[PDB]
Amino acid sequence: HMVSHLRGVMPALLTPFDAQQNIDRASLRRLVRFNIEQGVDGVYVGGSTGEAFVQSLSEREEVLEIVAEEAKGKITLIAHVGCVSTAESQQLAAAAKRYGFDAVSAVTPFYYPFSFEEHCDHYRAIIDSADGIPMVVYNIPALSGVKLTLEQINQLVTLPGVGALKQTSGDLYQMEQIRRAHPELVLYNGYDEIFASGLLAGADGGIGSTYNIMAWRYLGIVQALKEGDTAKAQQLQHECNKVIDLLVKVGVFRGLKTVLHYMDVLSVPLCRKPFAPVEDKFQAELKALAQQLMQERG
Amino acid sequence: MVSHLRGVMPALLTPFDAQQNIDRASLRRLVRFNIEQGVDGVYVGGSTGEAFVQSLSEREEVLEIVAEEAKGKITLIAHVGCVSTAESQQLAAAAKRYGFDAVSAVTPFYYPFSFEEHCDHYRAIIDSADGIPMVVYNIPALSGVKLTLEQINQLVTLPGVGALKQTSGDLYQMEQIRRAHPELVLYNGYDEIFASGLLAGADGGIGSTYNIMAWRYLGIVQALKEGDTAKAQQLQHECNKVIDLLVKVGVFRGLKTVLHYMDVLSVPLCRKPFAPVEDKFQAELKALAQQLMQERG
Amino acid sequence: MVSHLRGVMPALLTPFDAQQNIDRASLRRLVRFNIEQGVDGVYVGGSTGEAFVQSLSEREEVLEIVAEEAKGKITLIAHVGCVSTAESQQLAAAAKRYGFDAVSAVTPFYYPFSFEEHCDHYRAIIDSADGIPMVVYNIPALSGVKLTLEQINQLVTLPGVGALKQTSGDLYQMEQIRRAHPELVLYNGYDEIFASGLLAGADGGIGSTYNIMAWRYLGIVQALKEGDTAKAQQLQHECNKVIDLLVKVGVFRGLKTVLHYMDVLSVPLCRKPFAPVEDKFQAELKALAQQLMQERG
Amino acid sequence: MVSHLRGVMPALLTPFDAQQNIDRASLRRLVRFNIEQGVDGVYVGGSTGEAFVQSLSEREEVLEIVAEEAKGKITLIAHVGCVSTAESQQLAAAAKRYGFDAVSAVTPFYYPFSFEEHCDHYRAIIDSADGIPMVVYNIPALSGVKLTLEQINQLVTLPGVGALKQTSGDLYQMEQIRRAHPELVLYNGYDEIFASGLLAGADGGIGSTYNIMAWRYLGIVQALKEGDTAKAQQLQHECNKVIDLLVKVGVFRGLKTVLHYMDVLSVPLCRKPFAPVEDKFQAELKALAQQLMQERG
Ligand SMILES: [Cl-]
Ligand SMILES: [Cl-]
Ligand SMILES: [Cl-]
Ligand SMILES: [Cl-]
Ligand SMILES: [Cl-]
Ligand SMILES: [Cl-]
Ligand SMILES: [Cl-]
Ligand SMILES: [Cl-]
Ligand SMILES: [Cl-]
Ligand SMILES: [Cl-]
Ligand SMILES: [Cl-]
Ligand SMILES: [Cl-]
Repeated sequence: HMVSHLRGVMPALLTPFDAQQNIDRASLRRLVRFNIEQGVDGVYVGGSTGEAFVQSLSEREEVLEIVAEEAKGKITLIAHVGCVSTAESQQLAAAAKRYGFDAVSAVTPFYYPFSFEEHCDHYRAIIDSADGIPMVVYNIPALSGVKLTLEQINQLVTLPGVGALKQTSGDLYQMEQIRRAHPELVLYNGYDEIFASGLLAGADGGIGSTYNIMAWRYLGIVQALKEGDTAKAQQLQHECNKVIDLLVKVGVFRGLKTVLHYMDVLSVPLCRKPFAPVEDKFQAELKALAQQLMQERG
Repeated sequence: MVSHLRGVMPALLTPFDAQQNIDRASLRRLVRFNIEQGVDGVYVGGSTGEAFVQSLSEREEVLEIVAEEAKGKITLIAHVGCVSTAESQQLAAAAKRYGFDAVSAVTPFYYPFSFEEHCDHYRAIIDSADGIPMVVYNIPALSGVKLTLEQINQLVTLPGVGALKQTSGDLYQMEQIRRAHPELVLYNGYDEIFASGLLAGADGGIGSTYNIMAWRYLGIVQALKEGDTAKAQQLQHECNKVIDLLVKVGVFRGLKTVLHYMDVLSVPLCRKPFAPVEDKFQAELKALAQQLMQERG
Repeated sequence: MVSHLRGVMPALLTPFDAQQNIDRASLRRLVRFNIEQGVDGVYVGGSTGEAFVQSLSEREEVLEIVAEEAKGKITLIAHVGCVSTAESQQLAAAAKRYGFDAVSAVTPFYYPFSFEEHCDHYRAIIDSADGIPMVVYNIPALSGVKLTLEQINQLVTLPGVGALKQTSGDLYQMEQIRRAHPELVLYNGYDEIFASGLLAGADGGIGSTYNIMAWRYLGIVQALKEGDTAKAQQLQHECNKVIDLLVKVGVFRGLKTVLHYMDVLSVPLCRKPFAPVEDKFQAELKALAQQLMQERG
Repeated sequence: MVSHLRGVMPALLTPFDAQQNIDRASLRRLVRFNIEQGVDGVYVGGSTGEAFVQSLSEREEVLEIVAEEAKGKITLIAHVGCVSTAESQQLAAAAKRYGFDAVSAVTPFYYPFSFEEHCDHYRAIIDSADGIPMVVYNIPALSGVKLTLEQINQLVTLPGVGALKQTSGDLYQMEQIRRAHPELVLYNGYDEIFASGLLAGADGGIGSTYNIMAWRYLGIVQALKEGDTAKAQQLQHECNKVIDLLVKVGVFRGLKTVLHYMDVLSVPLCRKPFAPVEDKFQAELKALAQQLMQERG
């Protein structure tokens, strides 16, 4: 109850790159202000959506500082500092601390098969480098490849320093089990395509990549469920999933950046290689989506 | 034209006696018990009914008994699915003779069959059903058949198919199916995500835990219709508490034990290789029964 | 003291007729065809035998005929496995009356059964087998039962177990089992890694492809004993050229089609939902039959 | 014209100091130790080398040190693989400057990239390699990239590819790759099936356990060429007893610990979050080191 300021809808911030795949500091600032203007509660910087695992530590630090300049004091700031290496993760956590972030986050170290105790000592070290700001633990069985148990999840979110769990799992039975076991836990829905259902299962918020282009739709699902308007929440989720269908067809990250480009937010919609660029045949649909979303705002 | 198939329908358990033979007397009382709960229908002879440890003659016996007890009072759905298409046809013809409202068949399992072979499998059963609608399966877990949206479209649009039993925890696919087929009858398969399943697109449910607490699931439906999301969450919590226990003791045998302490079933045995419930769990299961009975009224 | 179970033993196909009834005459011809190939035994009523689309009466009949044709001439192994323990026992007692040298039971599948429930399942079947040895299964793929080395030790050391049918491509586990059980009879399940499976610890195999080319697998066994690792490799190449084709056309139905062109089977049909072979593959399958026939003599 | 890339090559470990910085002195001694074992080459900066907890600058430091010690003495292969293509190109250009005989890149992981995106990734590295052959991966396990035979046939025919590191236990695919590409340089990835992997088609190996007992694997290669299948099995048995121990304690840290008790590495630490070896395992790991040292003289 002492870290209640971490609840809400927070876009997983994309990292804009230039024509040579270097950070586009100018576009990054505009994206932070664009999200603030959507009414989001916070911003999740340097995550998987931010293409952190194709950036260097110095680059991820560069992004963390720019976002903190634009957003500190305006919306909640969460820095994803996770690496495979515990020392590299500690470097980013100390940096987030220096920049004034409200919390840090770390994906379960992946690739190599680490024991559960190793995962805990990994979070304990990062939490120490965070030097007093809460940790948002991860439970992503899909991409990371770490299948956990309820009692393991219960041990993670009880570590001294953990103040939230980012639940990137479609298993809403486990979502309900987590909520039932930890009534006060800040619990982010990680899959935008089941946002409405994730909230009903126990989540009290979300962190998603598609929030960068239509965060108001997800804010509206929250409003609808609070109001008892299940039909409105369903219709909103249908629309979000029409978009996600398109983003899956064309590439989620590059598709979102392309929409933000046609929205005149990002100057370059590139992802870093080996992400290929968007195919020409998809450009017409993505531009029309931008016009739809911009007219839908006001 | 098949809106009479929507609703909450328990996946019926098949009661056995001390020697693991069908307990006809307890089977009739179980049907009565579910009818007295307010269910919209009953799903007979499914995986919950231990159909794949019974004979064709035994599954027909259960079908005929349930039809006698329920036909004309609630919707009757007969799971006629086997691996063999011919065996599945035999039970479809029997359900048609017994006056069932619909048939159902699990995707042929164990052997790897092509999608075309699945569709022909259903066509053969739809033919022996002889005018009653078919409920198809999308169960990627136990059966081991991972499908695609376009493949789901071809199944639900087969002439004769009238509903889809969605036994999947992926509520993105649930939504995609509802978006593609607004009028489709869509059963949520996993009771533990029932409330989320409805919100994702399901308009009903077929579950094994309905046998002991159908009113909770019927309550979730009402709560979401009335816009009482808080109430729906509370009910799903209580359902998932029970499911936590049933998973610990054994789902089917735990349900039968609760029904035994409810004085519905005389013998809560499942058929071997299912072991019986451990003695150390009997106290909790009896306490659960007493709780559900007092909660009823 | 059960070393007579080691060797190459074809997994027997179950021939059917035009109306998908059991073809008793083609069955006898197949048993005689395999005995001419020089196999060490026959594995009856298995997954290759399409046991799970047959009735208990049908499987008992196939067991009895194979016994009439082969008893006293080659080793007889009866797969009696069913999901139901009682059903498995009935077939176990039947194989005992028919004089089979051993029985086998796939790990009960579909439903999630504890490892202890698997062991009791095997105990019950071994008791009904009344003194003939049991062959256990470690088939993680089709059955869906992922086991542990220690669990494998408990199974193969059960009173009555005399062999293990290892249907797993994990040849690390194959080596661990041999290292832990130097005298255990150990069959390689996947024919496409037969040579590598033997080198990892297996002392035999049970394969569906042995029905059309057992001599190649018998030659691999001989090549490895002689030290001609080149011959074993080339023999495995040829077996996998064929397995490549069978995977493309359908393994069971493709094997029967070859046997049909060999004049062994009258109808190369499997039972629905298995579809028949596409006409476009008939030329290739016939050309393989002539190659295999000319190859032998 | 890439036959010089065949043979047994240890996946070099990266020694660290008490402060987990690179231990240059122990690295050089490890390269000399492998060279003294009779290996055909060294695989530097791979998964075994803990490349994914190091920095680009650190991996370059290792590549250059090894090239100083080994160039002109054994084949040098630098694993330049990163998720990022640009980062992989930087290390590929550095391997070119240091005179490596070939580069290698694991399939980019974590993010789901299309197969075409994988090829352009490899194409880009081959260009920065500036003329030295590429070794592509087929590792479906850790990386999470399940490929197809035709996709494998496209990767190993890319201009610049000269070998394939087959890190898969599926020895059916191994034989298929060998049959489709008779001349391909093909490394067996899993040490626990090395003998069976060679028999299936592989003509070499890249393994982490080679750092402490390469002569056993070099002996398996000799035993098979000699036709002494019995000896090959015995060697693989002994190798798998070690691997059983290494799995229990942690493969990388266990290998480094054995190398520490061999007075090769001064510090057996892996980088966090890898924990150190537990004290209760030290006695065994020291006994293993003593066994291996007496074994080779
Ligand atoms: Cl993210
Ligand atoms: Cl784990
Ligand atoms: Cl809510
Ligand atoms: Cl704008
Ligand atoms: Cl069911
Ligand atoms: Cl009757
Ligand atoms: Cl006859
Ligand atoms: Cl079989
Ligand atoms: Cl007869
Ligand atoms: Cl004939
Ligand atoms: Cl490696
Ligand atoms: Cl060789």
